[PDB]
Amino acid sequence: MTLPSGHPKSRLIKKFTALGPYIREGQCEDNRFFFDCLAVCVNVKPAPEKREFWGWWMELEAQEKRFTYRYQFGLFDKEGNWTVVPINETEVVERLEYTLREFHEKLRDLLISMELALEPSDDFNDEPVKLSA
Repeated sequence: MTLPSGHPKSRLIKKFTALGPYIREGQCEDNRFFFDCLAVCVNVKPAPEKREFWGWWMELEAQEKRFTYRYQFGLFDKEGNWTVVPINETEVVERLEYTLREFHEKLRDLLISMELALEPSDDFNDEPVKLSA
């Protein structure tokens, strides 16, 4: 299943794998790359699979001759379904803000290897998250 970007989905998935965990490549009507990152677990007393974990998903859309991503926060359930919930304990929210930037740092390097244009998220209007909170 190749993407409209022009590049092979086999190479993109394999390459993106070097920026984190194994990407879930399969069949889907929409052409987007969604990754599940784990920052901090909700609880520790109970089991891991029995509890959910915190982590913002990164969904980017490969353009014609460039790449673009966006910042989207949420939660990584065990069912692998879309679930948006509030972040408890500011201590954790701070961890996401840090990893958020570091995520783009490694993502930029990869795109640089393919010489793909990079741009900010249209959802942002000169109002980046407070990294120094």
